Amino acid sequence: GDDRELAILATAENLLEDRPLADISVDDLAKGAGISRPTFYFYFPSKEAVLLTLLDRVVNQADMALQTLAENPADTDRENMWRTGINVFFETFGSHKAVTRAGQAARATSVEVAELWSTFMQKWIAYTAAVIDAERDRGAAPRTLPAHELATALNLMNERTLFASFAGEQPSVPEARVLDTLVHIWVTSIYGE
Amino acid sequence: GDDRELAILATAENLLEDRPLADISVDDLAKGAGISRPTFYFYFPSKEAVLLTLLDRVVNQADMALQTLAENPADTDRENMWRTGINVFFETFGSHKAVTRAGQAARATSVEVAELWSTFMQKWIAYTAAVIDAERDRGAAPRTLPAHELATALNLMNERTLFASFAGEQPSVPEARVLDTLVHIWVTSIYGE
Repeated sequence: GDDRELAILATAENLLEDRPLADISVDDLAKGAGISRPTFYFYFPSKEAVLLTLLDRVVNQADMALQTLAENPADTDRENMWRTGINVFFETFGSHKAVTRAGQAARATSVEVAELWSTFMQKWIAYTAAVIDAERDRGAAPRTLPAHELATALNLMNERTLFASFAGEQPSVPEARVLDTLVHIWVTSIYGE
Repeated sequence: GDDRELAILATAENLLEDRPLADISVDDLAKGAGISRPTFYFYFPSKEAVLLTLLDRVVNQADMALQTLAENPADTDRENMWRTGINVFFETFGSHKAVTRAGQAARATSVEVAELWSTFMQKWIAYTAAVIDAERDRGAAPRTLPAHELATALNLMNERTLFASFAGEQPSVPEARVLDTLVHIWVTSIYGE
C-alpha cells in the first residue's frame, strides 16, 4: 500500500527533473512505479494530485527543520543566527529543485498549491517577525519599520531570489552567492537605522 | 487599421479585470471591439498575442518613465532618489493591475512573455547596479556585496512584493505600505556596513 504510493511519488520527482508536468502522462507514472493505470487511480485522482503530495512533503521537511533550529537556544552573533535559518530553505528546496519549479508554475492554475504555499509562508513570516520583535525588545535592533511588514518583504525576496537561482533564470543571483546576498540584506535592514 | 487594433487591446484589458485569459474567448474580444472573428485574426494570431502586446506597452511605459528620471540631474537626499525611482514601477504597474497579473501567470506557459520580462529586468538591474557603483565611487556607499548581485536581489524583491500587494495575495504588504517598506530595505542594504 505505502510501497506503491512511495513508488509513484519517487517516479514523479524523477520525471519532473527531465520535463514539466504537462508533458508527463499518467501512463508514464504508472509504468515507472511498476503498476497499472487503474491501480494508479486508486492512490491518486490525477497527476496534479501527485505533485501536490510531493510539495507537501518538501514544505513540511523545511518547516520541521526550522522548528528544530528554533527549539534550541543556539545563536552565536546575530548574523550567523539569520544565516543558519535562511540555510534551511536554501538546502531543503535546493535539494528538491524539480518539485520546487513545478510547484511555483502550478500556483497560477491550482488553488490547492497556492493555499499550501500561503499557509507555510504565513508561518515563516510570523516567526521572522517574532524574532525581529525579540531583538528590538533586548535593545539590539532599532524600531524602524513595522516588524511584520519588514518580515513579509524579506521572505518574499527569499522566495523569488532562491527560486530564480535554482531555476537558472536570467536574471538571477548565482547559487553559490545567494546565501551571502540574502543574509547581507536581512542583517542591514533589520539592524540598520 | 490602428483604430481597430486599439479597440481589441482596450477590450482585452477591460475583460482581464473581471476574469483570467483562459476564460476569455476570441469571440469575446471581437465582440467588444465591434469586429468579426476573422477580422480579429487579421490583427492578432491569438488571444495570447493580444496579452503580449498589452504587456509590451506597459513595460515600455515604465521604462520610458525611468529614462526620463535618469536623464535629469534631480536627486535630493539619497533616500528620496531611490524612492522616486521605485515609485515609477509602483505607479505604472499599479495603474495596470489586470495586465500585470495576467503577465505573471503567462510567464510559466509563454516563452515570449518570459523573454520580454527578462529583457527589461536585465536593463533595470544594470541601471540599479550602475547607480550603486557611482555612490561607492563618491564615498557615499560602502564596498560590501558585489553591486550587480545586490541589485538583482533588490529588484527581484520589488517584483515579487509589488505584484503580491497588487494581487491582494496572502501573504503581502498592504499597497499603502509597500513603497516605504521597499525603500527602507534598499537604503539600509545599499548604505549600511
